[PDB]
Amino acid sequence: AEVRTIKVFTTVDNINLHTQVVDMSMTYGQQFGPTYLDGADVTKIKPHNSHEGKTFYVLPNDDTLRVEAFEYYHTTDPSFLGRYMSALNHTKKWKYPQVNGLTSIKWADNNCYLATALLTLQQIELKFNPPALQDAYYRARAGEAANFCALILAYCNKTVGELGDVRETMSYLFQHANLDSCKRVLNVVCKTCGQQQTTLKGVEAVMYMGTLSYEQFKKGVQIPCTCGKQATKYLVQQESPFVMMSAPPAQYELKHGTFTCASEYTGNYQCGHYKHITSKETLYCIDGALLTKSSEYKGPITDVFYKENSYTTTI
Ligand SMILES: COc1cc(C(=O)Nc2ccc(S(=O)(=O)N3CCCC3)cc2)cc(C2CCN(C)CC2)c1
Ligand SMILES: COc1cc(C(=O)Nc2ccc(S(=O)(=O)N3CCCC3)cc2)cc(C2CCN(C)CC2)c1
Ligand SMILES: COc1cc(C(=O)Nc2ccc(S(=O)(=O)N3CCCC3)cc2)cc(C2CCN(C)CC2)c1
Ligand SMILES: [Cl-]
Ligand SMILES: [Cl-]
Ligand code: NA
Ligand SMILES: [Zn+2]
Repeated sequence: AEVRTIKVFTTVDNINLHTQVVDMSMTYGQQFGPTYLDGADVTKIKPHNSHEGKTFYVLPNDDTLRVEAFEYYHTTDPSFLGRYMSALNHTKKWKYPQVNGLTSIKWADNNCYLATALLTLQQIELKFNPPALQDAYYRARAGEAANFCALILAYCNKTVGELGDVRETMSYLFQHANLDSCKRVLNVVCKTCGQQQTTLKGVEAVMYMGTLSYEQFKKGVQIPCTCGKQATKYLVQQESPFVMMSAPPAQYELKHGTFTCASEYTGNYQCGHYKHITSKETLYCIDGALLTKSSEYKGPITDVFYKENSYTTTI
């Protein structure tokens, strides 16, 4: 005939908390659809006295929740919260040790790519546009990176345990970063075809694929031209607080004081292991929870990050 109730809050953003009177004879699922209590799926659980006043995540299935989700995450996909909460149930059980002053991740579920990306973000000037990434990145820097890692996986449409790529991950994250004032001018000189200047803005201005060396990029890299000859491409001008230089993994020497940090990738095309190298008073190799130092480093490098502000060529 009737039922005892308690009050809970529902949310999509953990900023707007919506009061609900819940029926203790029904599951959360029967009342809200998919329901989460800090990452755990409580869809098939009934309300208990200890739930009173707690905050539960639900999917944005009305105009109020869609707008709160859009404003906080910058996403229009209602399955986003599903992917976030699913990932969060795993990432909350990972460990985030401080290693050489940075939040790292102890190895689990092929998360070596996320560890190296997390370590990279803490050493380059990058501000996120979605309030969700601002809030979770701040917590990650203080050593609580579970929410941040879960958000990265949701934004990249990757599940816990999927193999990942640092370059691919940084590329998705950069789309959600404020890079509008980033600018790159390239010149391409071909003996036959002549000169062509190109101006790039945003992500295209901070990422390059084909050489690991910022110095080589400034001096000139050879690339095929449509005449069938090789042309030379060189960086004329750079306005950005960092650049990311990427290439297929190859044996490469990293020299102390000449870069910020780098990603090493050992193994093969379809599986392998990432490590992070950082240039401090010496070269530190961070491998999840593990730390080794050396004055020199040679290894298979895929990505090198360099600090920048303003560069103009003298060529
Ligand atoms: C009582 O039954 C409901 C069901 C759902 C639902 O979204 N179901 C649903 C299942 C699987 C999936 S899923 O498999 O696609 N996946 C996406 C992420 C997590 C699960 C998505 C949605 C939602 C409601 C609420 C609708 C709004 N009012 C105000 C409150 C009730 C009631
Ligand atoms: C609480 O204040 C509101 C916020 C938004 C919103 O969509 N905000 C919002 C921000 C950034 C972004 S964004 O960063 O993802 N980006 C994508 C395209 C343009 C901006 C998207 C959405 C919408 C409303 C409603 C007020 C009354 N209703 C009937 C109409 C809308 C209220
Ligand atoms: C182990 O040997 C590797 C070789 C390559 C390669 O050349 N990939 C590759 C991608 C796009 C492009 S491209 O689309 O950007 N474009 C540029 C020139 C040709 C196509 C070019 C090359 C890539 C990998 C990665 C495989 C797994 N990830 C996690 C890390 C390393 C490993
Ligand atoms: Cl930020
Ligand atoms: Cl640097
Ligand atoms: Na940073
Ligand atoms: Zn040419």
